[PDB]
Amino acid sequence: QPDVSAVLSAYNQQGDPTMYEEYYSGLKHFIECSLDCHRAELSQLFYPLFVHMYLELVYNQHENEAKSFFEKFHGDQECYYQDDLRVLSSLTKKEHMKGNETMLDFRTSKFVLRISRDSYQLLKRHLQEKQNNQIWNIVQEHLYIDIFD
Ligand SMILES: [Ca+2]
Repeated sequence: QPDVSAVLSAYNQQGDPTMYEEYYSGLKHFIECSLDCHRAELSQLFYPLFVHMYLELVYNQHENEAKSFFEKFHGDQECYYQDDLRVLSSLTKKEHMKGNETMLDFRTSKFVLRISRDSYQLLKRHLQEKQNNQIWNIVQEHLYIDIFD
């Protein structure tokens, strides 16, 4: 397991923080409008992407944006993540993350994700529609994700 500082290194490369809600809303609509088979697989992305993006906003001192992002998307996460989310919501400032062992519980790389190539194809295409979609960067650099036939 990585140390705290290694975990926090994951939240360095921020995107345009004013667009995070747009990116996540875009993904949500894309996933919800997919065929059942693709939607079932891709729905796995929701929680880890939400946690990473929120912490990215907080870590880069976009406190307003983080609060707003959390308020908009925490509600539709799986019911069994809502206890983890209450704890996540107490982390509102960069100060709260630094030197904090609880960050181990939210490390993006602990969420194992497996999807079909078909689903990946389609996801990749959606995420390349908008220029420098930050979710595409998180998928490339931080998600523990494998694709299969
Ligand atoms: Ca839980």
